[PDB]
Amino acid sequence: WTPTTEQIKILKELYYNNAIRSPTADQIQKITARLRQFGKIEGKNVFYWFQNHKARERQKKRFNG
Repeated sequence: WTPTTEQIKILKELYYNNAIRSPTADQIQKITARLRQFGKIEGKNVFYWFQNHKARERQKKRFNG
């Protein structure tokens, strides 16, 4: 799975406007339903997108990050 550009923009809006980091399972279902209007996507793709960003935040907080 690779998000479409529009899906990425929506995911970043949720991440930076709502400050979502670890959505509930109900949130993942609702987010997936909206993202599906812009292309293929499954709920686990949303779960892992937020998980991958947690790892990226940890990298940005290291000395050489």
